[PDB]
Amino acid sequence: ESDLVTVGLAVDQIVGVDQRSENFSVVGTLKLSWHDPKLGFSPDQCGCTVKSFEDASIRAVAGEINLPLPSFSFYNQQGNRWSQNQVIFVTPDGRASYFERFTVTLQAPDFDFLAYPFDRQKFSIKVDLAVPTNMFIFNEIERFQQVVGDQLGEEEWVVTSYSQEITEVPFERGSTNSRFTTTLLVKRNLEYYILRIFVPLFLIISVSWVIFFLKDYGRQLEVASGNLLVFVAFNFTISGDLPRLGYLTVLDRFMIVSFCLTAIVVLISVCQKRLGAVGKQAVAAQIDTWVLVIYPLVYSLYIIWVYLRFFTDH
Amino acid sequence: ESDLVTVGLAVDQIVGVDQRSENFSVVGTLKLSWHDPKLGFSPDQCGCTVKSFEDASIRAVAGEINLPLPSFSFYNQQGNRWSQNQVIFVTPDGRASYFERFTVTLQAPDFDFLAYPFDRQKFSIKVDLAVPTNMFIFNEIERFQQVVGDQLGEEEWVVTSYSQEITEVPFERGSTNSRFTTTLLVKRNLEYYILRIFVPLFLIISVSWVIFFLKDYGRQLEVASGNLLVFVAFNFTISGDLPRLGYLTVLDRFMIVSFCLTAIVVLISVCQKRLGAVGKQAVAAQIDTWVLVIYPLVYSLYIIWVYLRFFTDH
Amino acid sequence: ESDLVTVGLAVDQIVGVDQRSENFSVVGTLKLSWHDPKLGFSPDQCGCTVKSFEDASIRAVAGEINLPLPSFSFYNQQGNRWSQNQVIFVTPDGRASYFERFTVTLQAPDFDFLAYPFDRQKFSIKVDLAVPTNMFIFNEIERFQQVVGDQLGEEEWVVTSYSQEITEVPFERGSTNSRFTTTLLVKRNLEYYILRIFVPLFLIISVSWVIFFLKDYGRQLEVASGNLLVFVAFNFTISGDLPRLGYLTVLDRFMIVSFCLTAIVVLISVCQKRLGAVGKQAVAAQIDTWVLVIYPLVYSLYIIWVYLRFFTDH
Amino acid sequence: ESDLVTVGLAVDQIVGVDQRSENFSVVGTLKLSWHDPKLGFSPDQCGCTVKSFEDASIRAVAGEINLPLPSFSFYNQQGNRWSQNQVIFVTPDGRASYFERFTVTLQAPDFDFLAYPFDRQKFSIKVDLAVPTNMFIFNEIERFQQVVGDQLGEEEWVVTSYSQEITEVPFERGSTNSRFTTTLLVKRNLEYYILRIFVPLFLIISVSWVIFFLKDYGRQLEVASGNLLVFVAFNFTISGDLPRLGYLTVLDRFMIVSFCLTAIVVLISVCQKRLGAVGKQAVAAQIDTWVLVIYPLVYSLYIIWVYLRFFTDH
Amino acid sequence: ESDLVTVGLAVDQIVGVDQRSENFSVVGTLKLSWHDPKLGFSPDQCGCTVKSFEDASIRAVAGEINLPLPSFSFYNQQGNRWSQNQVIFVTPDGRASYFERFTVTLQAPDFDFLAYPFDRQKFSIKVDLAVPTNMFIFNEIERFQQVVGDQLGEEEWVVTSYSQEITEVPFERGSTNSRFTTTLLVKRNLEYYILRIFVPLFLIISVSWVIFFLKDYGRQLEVASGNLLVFVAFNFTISGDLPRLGYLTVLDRFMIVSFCLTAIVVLISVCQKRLGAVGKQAVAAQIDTWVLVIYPLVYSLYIIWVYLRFFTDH
Repeated sequence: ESDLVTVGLAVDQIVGVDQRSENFSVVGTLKLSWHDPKLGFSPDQCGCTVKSFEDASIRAVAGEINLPLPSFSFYNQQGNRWSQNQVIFVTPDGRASYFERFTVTLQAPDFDFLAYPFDRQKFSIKVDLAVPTNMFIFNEIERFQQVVGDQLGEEEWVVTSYSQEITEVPFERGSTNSRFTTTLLVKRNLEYYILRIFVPLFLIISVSWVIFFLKDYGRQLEVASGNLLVFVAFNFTISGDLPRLGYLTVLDRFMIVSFCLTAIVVLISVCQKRLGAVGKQAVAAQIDTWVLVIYPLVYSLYIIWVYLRFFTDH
Repeated sequence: ESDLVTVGLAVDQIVGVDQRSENFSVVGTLKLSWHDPKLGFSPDQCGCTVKSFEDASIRAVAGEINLPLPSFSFYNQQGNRWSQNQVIFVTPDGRASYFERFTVTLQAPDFDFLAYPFDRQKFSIKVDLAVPTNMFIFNEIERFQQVVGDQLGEEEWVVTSYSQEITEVPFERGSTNSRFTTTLLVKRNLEYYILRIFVPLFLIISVSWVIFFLKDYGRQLEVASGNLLVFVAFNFTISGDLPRLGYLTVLDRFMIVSFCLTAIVVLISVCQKRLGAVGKQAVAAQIDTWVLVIYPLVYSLYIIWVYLRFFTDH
Repeated sequence: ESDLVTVGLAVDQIVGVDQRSENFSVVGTLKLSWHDPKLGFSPDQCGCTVKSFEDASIRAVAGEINLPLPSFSFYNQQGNRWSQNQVIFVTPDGRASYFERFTVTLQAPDFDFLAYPFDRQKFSIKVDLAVPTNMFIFNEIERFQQVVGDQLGEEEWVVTSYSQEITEVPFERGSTNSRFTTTLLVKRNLEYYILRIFVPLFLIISVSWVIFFLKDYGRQLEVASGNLLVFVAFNFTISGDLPRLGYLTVLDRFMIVSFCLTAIVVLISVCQKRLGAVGKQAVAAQIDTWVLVIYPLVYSLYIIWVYLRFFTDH
Repeated sequence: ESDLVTVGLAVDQIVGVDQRSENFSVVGTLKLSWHDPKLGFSPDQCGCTVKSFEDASIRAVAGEINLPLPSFSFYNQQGNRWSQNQVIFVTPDGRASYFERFTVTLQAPDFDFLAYPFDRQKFSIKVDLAVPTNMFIFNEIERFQQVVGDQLGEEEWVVTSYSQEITEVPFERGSTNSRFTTTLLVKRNLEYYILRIFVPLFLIISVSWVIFFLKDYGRQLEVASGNLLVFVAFNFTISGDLPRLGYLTVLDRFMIVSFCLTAIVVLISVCQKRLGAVGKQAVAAQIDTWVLVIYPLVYSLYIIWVYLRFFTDH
Repeated sequence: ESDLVTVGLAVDQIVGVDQRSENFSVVGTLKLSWHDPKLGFSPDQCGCTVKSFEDASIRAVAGEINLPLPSFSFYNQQGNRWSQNQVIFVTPDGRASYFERFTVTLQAPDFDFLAYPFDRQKFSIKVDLAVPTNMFIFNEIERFQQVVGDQLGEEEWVVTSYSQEITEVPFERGSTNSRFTTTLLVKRNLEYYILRIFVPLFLIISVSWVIFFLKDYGRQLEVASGNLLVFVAFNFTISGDLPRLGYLTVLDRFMIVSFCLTAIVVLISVCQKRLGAVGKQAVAAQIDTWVLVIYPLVYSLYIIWVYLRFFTDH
């Protein structure tokens, strides 16, 4: 009669998603529990309510007790898995427990970013038992604590839904072993994005918009050129926040459109300066009044069009 | 009598072509199908129409069934190949199937970029069977779905033609095994290139062109110097989109020519300012009228010359 | 009767804490001492007060003496551990000693930076004996020299508290071995931070503050735009001192707020220039007097609010 | 009687010479030819004029024929060598052939750059046979095609002379094996250098030279400061084309001298502005006339001096 | 009777000292000489004055002669050691020789930079014999050629003193083997530093100093702001020449102080402009005369103070 083991898991943050690296990490907890009568012992010999061991994997205590124990290993791990606060509890009846904080580097496919704020992604963590079916079997999942695992603020990713389930996969020379896979769906956590990149662009565009109120023109033109230089420098300072890809991300569409518009502003300023100096100073005011109300309209139209094209059907 | 197996393949995107790294990746699908009577089974014992297994390579189920199965492995893969949605179907008659999504890191030569938009390149993926000829042989290729594999928008590369075929290569200690090689021809997907690099250069050149309309000269000169600074900064912001090579790419020819022309503009502006302040203000207008129509002509001539030299014979 | 060994340790600096690398290093000393009668020898044969060996680990001299010796190895080391000034002293009575300077690359979890100046962190170094319990056992810890290990100035980290203790962990095929773990708590050593990043920002903000005293407006506006460009460039020059993360660090909050304020300054300057040129030159002075005393107030309020939110309860 | 084999080689381009990496690559061809009567076969059985095999190294066909064959391997290769268009021809008489395109990553010393355009360097490729002397021996070198291997334009390096020769080196447990080493001498291919870095510096220096013609001084001074900023930015944009070294490269001497001269220009402009505003406007013209003819003289003298010091004796 | 061998070494340049990499390289020569009668041979059989072999390590010729030979290997080498011009000479009497140019990648601790021009450092290269004491022993050191090894100009490091000596270290299963360690002391070779970083800063500070001579103020203020921008950009262009560390290097102290002073200059310029426009134009000249002589004094005082604090006692 194979013994039955209950298992739970929880994730506190997921860090380091790189297109080139094709791998990531995860930090969380893990809990194992089962009952085997062979572990039982008389309290008279020990003289203690319970017995415990610290700072050792299941493999080591299994080797030292000379009894089989439910070892495991993550399916796709790379290098080594760090473990702190490892402990294992033994009760006189014969129950057991095991708690471990962990951090694993896992292997991942190549993602398809395209839409940058959207970035709906799937993450999966697989846990496998290193003993055949007859020795031990996963029975039921303990949905303890919060798989969301909110601690403070936010991290590089946020959770939106998840689901754990268990299966059986083939083992060596016949037989099988239990598997326990958790699947996650995540979102880019756009708070940092809106608060760091979009607001400075809004201000830098708005200043170039407002310089049109002037009645002189030379100062207007000088300010326009200076602001275009500042816009180029700002576009640079983002730098490594737009990973080197082949195709276009919506951020890139916005950057290109804003840059073209600012260059148009400087061209219009030169033309207005000449028109004013020639003598037809009346029509310059008309052109100013046209542009003042043309710009916000076109920006709204472009935002709406991009929304329709990239966030719904058709 | 060696059993016969039909195989198909399809590619959805090819990412990460680096001159230094000398390797790339590919993500796609794979399908295998064959028929062996030994797999047959009476429905009375199973009580099911079909039998299936999930999330295991061919090697594992082959080891657990204790029957030979058509395993495989990519010819030049590096590290590990990621697999999702693996499944294998067994029918009571004795047929079989196998579907697997995959992503492989392959080894590649050193390319010769030279012409940057042109970049005609050849990519090849090789699939080999890990069993001798007597056990299994590739028979015919299933041209299923679309080897083009268009999903949405575009990716770092596009497909223009392809061709699959099968051969035989030597195996260990005599005998041979089947091989199935797909060859691709690709193009740089210039849409991102024209929409991100060429249009901003066109605007930045055009503004410096238009400042000549002015009749004052000090403001013209100041604007010219500012625009040359902006052009240098923009040339920088492209940055890592022009990989560090030894030789010249057509983009570099264009950048150098545009920079030289803008420096010429600032020199001409200084000379015109002096000529105007000296007293001969009439000839300055003549020089302006000459330059206004000289520039577009020379740009057209240079574009045509480069086309003739680098895109056809002689 | 297992022989008893006393052990001490000290750390001189800890370098290279990288979020991506997930590892660090440490340089310090180490001392081992114990007594076994078998090592004793008659001074008549040697003719020397003491006997010594140089530049060899414990393993080598243990192999060459053909007597067991207390070897060790760090628990999580990577690659190789560099050793200089290795020496081992043998006294005629039978005592021993061993001194070694060292530098180890250790494995570390993924940290959670969030608050950048705060960065309370935990570092741990584990030393294990490579012989079973019966051969040798750690007895007591020699708290020699200074675990703080102050040498000159400061380094990338500073020490605030520590504690060493010994335990027992399972070994191969039964039995156990001694362990000796030192734990550290560290602080970011904010001196470099305040002296390099904060003072230049204070000056760059202050200059933009002071330009308001002017009575002309065109020069004020030009200076404001120039200063905003300088602020962007300075924000860049810090560059790699703000590691590429997902979330917000308090430095980023400060940068964003300062940038928004400077853009507001340039907008206000344009509006003031128009108001002055229109004819209502009196109210411009009122606006200047308002802003002059509004800015420092808002900066103080923001500093206080951030302190309350991120450095105490609630 | 050891069979005799003739061998040829050719190189089409050499890429990736990095001081830090201490290694490079090479892409070219290779040809092997020899005659052994054991390979002979009667055309009646085959019914074909010749027999061929494709896409396999010599080792594989040697293992499958069960006859010894002249295998080889590059002496210092790293990782794996890529091979395309591999083929081997067998004639009824008993002759043989083998053609292979290849690309190898080789190990290299640390070079001493110093003079950057000069960079005389030595490259060597070694080919070794993996069978003892008795089995096979290199006899004569086939100087086929062009070891220069010019295809189109140029690449990161150019060839100036070469020489191939064969020797014998010790093998395992007595005996020796043939070796075939090709040596190359290369040049930096300065065309890209002169056309991308030197011409923009010439224009940027020339504009600052020409601004002196002016008679006003404020505009002259503003232009001078702007041009010095542009020169700094340009010096940056080269960036990774000047590898991080300790010592000085001739490019660095030129950059430093040009920068110092431009700073001198701005100082002279300030002094001239003050001298003009004081009242002694006559001597300012004399200073202008002095500088106008001083600068080109000093540049010519410096170019000549550097030539004499770093390109000939003494 | 163990044979005696004389050994010499020389170093031509040491390259690649990186704080993060914790390793470096070295390129130099090596010479070995000894005499064993077994190598003797009658000239009648050979018919040659001497016998030689080329391009093979000691191990290979030792394996092929079937006689013991003094092999060696560097103590801390990583990867592979490149060898060119290897040769070994055998004389009829029985003498021997061996010359080899080499380049080795060695392992190194983590250095403590602090003072950047000072950087007194210790480098050590260890050579070990791979045969026990009875076979061969290092006897005396040949101080041939120049351990300084000056060739042309300078390299990333310079030599100031050195000392070689030999010892004995334990070997496998008893016995020992000879060791030969060379120790070096090096200096940063400040010539490049003073000629590339310090002179441009001196000029950039001096121009901002000299602009005070002016009598107008608007132009002075504009120039001051422009020069501060140029100073920021220049501080950037050094970039990777100041490695990312935690603590302060003397270069950083100088940069921060200069930046603060230039910001003070721009503040003073604004205040002077207002004071002049208000009407009290006399005191502005007094302030100019004060600053003109205040600045050089404070710079001299700061240089002296830093010298006293960081280059001597107390």
